[PDB]
Formats: sequence, C-alpha cells, structure tokens
Amino acid sequence: DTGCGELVWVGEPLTLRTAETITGKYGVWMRDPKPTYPYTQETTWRIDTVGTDVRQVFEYDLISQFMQGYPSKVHILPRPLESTGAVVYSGSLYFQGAESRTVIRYELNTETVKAEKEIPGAGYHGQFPYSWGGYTDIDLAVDEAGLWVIYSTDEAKGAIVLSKLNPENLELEQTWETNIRKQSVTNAFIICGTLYTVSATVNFAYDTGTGISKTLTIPFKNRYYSSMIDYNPLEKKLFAWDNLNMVTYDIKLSK
Ligand SMILES: [Ca+2]
Ligand code: NA
Repeated sequence: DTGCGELVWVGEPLTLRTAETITGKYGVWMRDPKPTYPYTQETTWRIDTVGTDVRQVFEYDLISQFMQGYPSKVHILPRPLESTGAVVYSGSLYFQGAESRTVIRYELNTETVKAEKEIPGAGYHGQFPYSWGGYTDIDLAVDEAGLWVIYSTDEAKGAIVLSKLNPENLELEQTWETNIRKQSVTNAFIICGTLYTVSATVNFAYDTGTGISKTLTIPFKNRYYSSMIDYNPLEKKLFAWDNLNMVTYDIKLSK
C-alpha cells in the first residue's frame, strides 16, 4: 500500500546528518512535499534554532550536499524565527516570528515575504510549548491535504487545537479542538488528516474527519528526546531532530 491510512508502525531512527555546533542542538530540517520549480523532491532545508536571532535557512539542492553539511544557498530571513515548528510547502517556508503568534510565508526561491497572519488566540513564547519547552507553542504541519497549524489557546485550556491554513494567505479554514494537553506530549504531526502525538510511544490520535480521539501505544524509538517531529506526506516518513541529529523514520500506514 502506497496511499493514505492509519499509522500502525514506526521504524528505527536513521541519522542523516549530525550538527557540529550547539547552535544546532535543536532545529528543524525538511523537504517540500509539493516542490515548486526549480526545487525538486531532493531539495532539503535546515535551520539551527538555538539562540535569539535565528535568521539563516540552509538550502541544499542535493541530498549529498545536505549529508556533508555544505549548503548550496543560505537564505537570510528578514525577521527572526522562533523554535522548531516551521515547514516548507509549495515553495514557501512557513515559520513563526520570534516572540509572536505571527506565521510568515516566505517564498524561498524569490526571497519574498508573501503573507503574515496572527494565529487567533494562540499561546506563544512559553505558554503552550511541547513538554521539553523550546518555545514550541506553534507547530506548522503539512499532510496530504496541505498546510495546518498545531497550537493551543486559553479557551482550550492548553489542549491541542489544530487549524487548516490557506497556504497562499494564511487564513484559518477550519479549526478542531482536541482533549490532549499540548504540554504533555513531546511533539505532534498530522498524517492523512489525523493528528498523532508522541509521549516513548505514539500515544494519541485525533481524526479530523470524524472528530474521534483514540489512545495508541505504538513504540517510538528516540535516537537520544526529539526537539522536532514532523511528517512528510510525499515520502510518507517522519522527520525529526534529536540532540544535534537530523533523523528520519520509516512508517507504515494501513487503509
Ligand atoms: Ca511537529
Ligand atoms: Na512543524
């Protein structure tokens, strides 16, 4: 099976690159599931996120360049970025502005800010982080249906809220409220419209198509806790960052 389904298994972490400074103890790395010319499914981006003025986005045309640590281009964001929640989708980096609830769409090839929007009511900067902290209040996500944001609000009393985002202008299209305390999980990601969390196990699922939540006990092996765990719907794999290590996981879905 190569299409959508429920997550039933996660493999062992594979380390693709280890960061060589403590600035990269935590970070985000990713590929675009809907690559826009001139990028391809091999293009990789990396951001080392320790510090207070994070602006450099490393871009690698080839996986070989990413694995040897030699960027083909460095983008300098026009404003500082917060935490590890950013994603790339359809040619744009979507990231959170430092010390804000603002999500910014930055078109990578043209180096152009295309949109900026507050996520209504979202906590930020240490209000509803994932368990380990890192100011991980706001976590963007891509699945087979496009762009989402994972956050919480005072209205939700710290439970995970997720919203589908319009990728062009960042407007919220639809919002769901779960019963999972965001501060109680290590990270979260969306696969085939279901939110999954990692405690280690994949321990909760919330299906946006039905509104039904499930407890799970799928083993999740950490290379060494993850500061970032995202899903790539083109590869159908998890991408993670664990103590300097940029890691990927095979998964199995069952329809
Ligand atoms: Ca995530
Ligand atoms: Na994310």
